[PDB]
Amino acid sequence: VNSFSGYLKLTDNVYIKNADIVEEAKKVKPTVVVNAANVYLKHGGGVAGALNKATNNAMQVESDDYIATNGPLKVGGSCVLSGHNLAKHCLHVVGPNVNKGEDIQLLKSAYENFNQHEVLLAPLLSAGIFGADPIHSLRVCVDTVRTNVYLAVFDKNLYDKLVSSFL
Ligand SMILES: OC[C@@H](Nc1ncnc2[nH]ccc12)C1CCCC1
Ligand SMILES: [Cl-]
Repeated sequence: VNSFSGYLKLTDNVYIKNADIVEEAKKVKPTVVVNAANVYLKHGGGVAGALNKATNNAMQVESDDYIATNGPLKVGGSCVLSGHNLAKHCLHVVGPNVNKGEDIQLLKSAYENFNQHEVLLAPLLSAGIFGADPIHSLRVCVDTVRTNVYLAVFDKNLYDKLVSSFL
């Protein structure tokens, strides 16, 4: 039993809700919140910009030190950093950005990072400003993640479309 509330159950392990991931994280304070990161951990917009703003830029400060030490992530890769005031940990995961010409096949690799954590609050990877089809991202999530994932879909119209089209 966990403290996530109001989610629709899609499969044994995948759950979904129309919600602002920032507001959800502040309420639940989950062990792991997933950020829709880029390889430079530059949290400018989308989920990343919103999560970073909610940390008063502490996420960005921590991320800049991470990059200065380690260099950029790989597309499809991840790193674990602090969750600041939002969660215990933030799993920064880089899905492919179609608006950069990156290989959508890497979306499965990106979701595989979730399997290293028993429970996560997450957005749909590569959706929104990363330019992939959210219906496809949900299919990849369900077919790749085996741990317990609570998906927050900001857009209500998109949320309704994902449920009604879910196979
Ligand atoms: O990952 C892309 C995802 N974006 C967010 N998800 C959850 N919370 C969010 N807060 C700010 C942006 C954001 C899109 C939202 C509708 C479909 C995918
Ligand atoms: Cl977005």
